Amino acid sequence: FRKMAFPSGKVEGCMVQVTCGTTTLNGLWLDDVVYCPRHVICTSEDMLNPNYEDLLIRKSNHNFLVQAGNVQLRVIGHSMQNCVLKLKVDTANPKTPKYKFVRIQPGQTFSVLACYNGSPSGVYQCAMRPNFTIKGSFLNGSCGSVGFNIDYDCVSFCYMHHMELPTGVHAGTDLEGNFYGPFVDRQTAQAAGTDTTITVNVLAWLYAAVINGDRWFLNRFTTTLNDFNLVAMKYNYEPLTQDHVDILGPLSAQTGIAVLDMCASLKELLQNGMNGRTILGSALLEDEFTPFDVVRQCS
Amino acid sequence: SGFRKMAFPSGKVEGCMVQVTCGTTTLNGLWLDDVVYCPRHVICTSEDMLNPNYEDLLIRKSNHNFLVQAGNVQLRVIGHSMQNCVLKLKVDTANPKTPKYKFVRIQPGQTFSVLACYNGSPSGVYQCAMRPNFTIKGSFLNGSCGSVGFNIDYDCVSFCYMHHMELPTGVHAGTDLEGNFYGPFVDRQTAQAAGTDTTITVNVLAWLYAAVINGDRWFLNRFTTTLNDFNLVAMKYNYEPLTQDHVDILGPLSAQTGIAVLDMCASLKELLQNGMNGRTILGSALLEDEFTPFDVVRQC
Ligand SMILES: *[C@@H](O)[C@H](C[C@@H]1CCNC1=O)NC(=O)[C@H](CC(C)C)NC(=O)OCC(C)(C)S(=O)(=O)c1ccccc1
Repeated sequence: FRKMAFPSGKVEGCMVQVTCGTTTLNGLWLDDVVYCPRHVICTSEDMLNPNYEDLLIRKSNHNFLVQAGNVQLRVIGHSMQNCVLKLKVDTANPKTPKYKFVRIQPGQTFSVLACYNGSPSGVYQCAMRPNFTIKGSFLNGSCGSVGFNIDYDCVSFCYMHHMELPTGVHAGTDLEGNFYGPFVDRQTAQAAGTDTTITVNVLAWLYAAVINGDRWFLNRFTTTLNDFNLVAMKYNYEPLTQDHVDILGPLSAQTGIAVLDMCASLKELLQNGMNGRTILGSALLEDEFTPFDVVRQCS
Repeated sequence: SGFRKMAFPSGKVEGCMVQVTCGTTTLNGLWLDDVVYCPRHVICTSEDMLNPNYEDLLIRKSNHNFLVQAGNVQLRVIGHSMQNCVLKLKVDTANPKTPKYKFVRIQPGQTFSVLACYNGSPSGVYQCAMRPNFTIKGSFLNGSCGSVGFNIDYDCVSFCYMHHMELPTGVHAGTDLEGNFYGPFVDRQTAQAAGTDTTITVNVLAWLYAAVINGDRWFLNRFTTTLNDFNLVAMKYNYEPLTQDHVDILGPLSAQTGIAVLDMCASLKELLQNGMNGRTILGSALLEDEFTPFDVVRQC
């Protein structure tokens, strides 16, 4: 198995740079709107604790420099939506794909197109942790880089980058500007809650091992969802939701192993350990492949 | 700032991918200027594949036997020829989206991005290294042939890999864009085995430095080692020997962290002999060897 990203070209075609004074980050150019983190309007001394509404009233359209490459895009309107700035521009992006804005759930994966000064550098796959951080690779200048999934021809944008925390993980918002998790776009002291293991993805991984013929760990028993959830929390696993049960549907049908039977098999691994064995050639359970990622790479 | 296995943005390559059909075989082609490149085994039937006389099979083919599609559009093949294991299909049109490009042959231990395609449509992108035994550990299913691997320096795409086959161990094999295989493989429908794989030592060392740079250093130690004594232990565990050029290439990481290369070698030597006894590095229970020194630096 591999951490596989979506091809990034449809998103590369939407990346621009937004500058206020000397502050330069990335923005997302879709139709005739550019989306970017509102803190582009902050000075350093203002990042310590900004009054974004007061900073915005002092702004005019002609204080924003939007560039695709080195070509200026004139700004003809501005507004703030939560923690994102929306800049109306005078040119509709001819490379605009079919798109949607979606707010993902913890555990869901997405590709990140890491960008600096509106220029993409790399693409990689991230899982949204249960504590609403992601394990990214972002340097200064990376804010406004986006995360997305591609469904057929349609790009679903789910993440815009805003921050690095002390523990080295990253945090950001959806494309409507709402942070994932409890964080705020201020240069004040913040910290991610303790993380947990993404149970639904571990379960997907067990299904993947079974599809590939590796099935020593299946037992002859089942469990209730609440029983499994109460046990899982004692091992710092995320409790399953009904949505998790539902998205394991295809893998359950592909293998003939009901979700709750796989849960009983996982519970036994949690309670008894691996006892020296491996699954898909590893003593560790993997939690960064969703049910969809598994299908993608097997079928 | 975090360390992640990262592929190049794939857009310049997406704009070159097309579908190529001959007979009952569809796979991917790479359309640069007015030429489409693809694996030549697209011309084979079931029976052909076990011992295909490709020069023989190719001369019996017409330009009109090749259906090339770029999305909703068929491109007219006006000529065909073969270079080693790659078929070249001249078309009446030039690809407008052709990037600045070159064809390169990579060395084992070097890394590249793979754009996995099916029916000419990009499906995923990921990073691979050319293994010392000239396989690559990819994710490729039926219909992936013609998927390409590449690097990008500035705005120049250097193409280095085109996908042809899976081995029974689940690793992958293919050619450069001149059609020459990496390794001892052949585009005939046989189960083939690779030579013994070995671990890319200079890459494990780059990764360990990355693990330090990101605030992880449990595996470190106060011991040191000569280069030759490290190499003796490395070879015992089927790790590649480290050359003085590899040492040099690791300087920037050495400098950046103030850990002498040979000190990181003594750390690695300890891990090889002792295992990780439960512990992990940058998340992994295993020593990762598909990050080059450049990949680590660029990302730090
Ligand atoms: C894009 O503007 C940039 C991207 C960062 C830079 C390095 N890696 C990244 O991902 N984002 C910022 O600089 C943040 C801007 C604020 C308005 C949100 N600042 C930031 O991330 O600062 C971190 C905090 C909030 C000060 S922290 O999490 O408390 C912290 C403290 C000390 C050390 C690390 C983190």
